[PDB]
Amino acid sequence: VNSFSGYLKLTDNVYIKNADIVEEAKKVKPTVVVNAANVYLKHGGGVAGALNKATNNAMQVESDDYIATNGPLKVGGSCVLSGHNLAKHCLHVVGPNVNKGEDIQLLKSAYENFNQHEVLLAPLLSAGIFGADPIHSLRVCVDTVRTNVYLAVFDKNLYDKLVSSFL
Ligand SMILES: O=C(O)C(c1ccccc1)c1ccccc1
Repeated sequence: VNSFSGYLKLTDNVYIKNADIVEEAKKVKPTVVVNAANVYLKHGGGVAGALNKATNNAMQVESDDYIATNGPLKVGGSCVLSGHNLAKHCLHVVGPNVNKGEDIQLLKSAYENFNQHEVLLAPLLSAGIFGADPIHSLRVCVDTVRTNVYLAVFDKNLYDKLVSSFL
């Protein structure tokens, strides 16, 4: 049993809810929250800017030190950093950004990072300002992630479309 409430069950391991990932993290304090990161860990907009704002910029300060030491992530890659006030850990995952021309085949590699964690609160990778089709992102998630993933979909209209169209 876990703390996640109000989710629709899609498969054995994937759950979905219309919720603001920030407000959900604040309520649950999950072991792992996933950030929709870029390779520079520059949290300016979308899930990254919102999560980072909720940490009072502490996520960005930690991230800048990580990049200064290690250099940029790979598209499809990840790193584990603090969850600050939102979670124990933040798994920063880089999905391909279609609005930068990145290979959508890298979305499966991105979701494979989730398999290193038994339970996660996450957004749909490469959705929103990353430009991918969220229906596609949900299909790759279901077909790739084997651990227990709780997906937060901010947009109520998109959420209802994801549920209604789910095979
Ligand atoms: O739902 C998400 O995953 C994102 C998103 C995507 C598309 C439209 C609105 C919001 C998101 C961005 C910022 C904060 C929370 C959620």
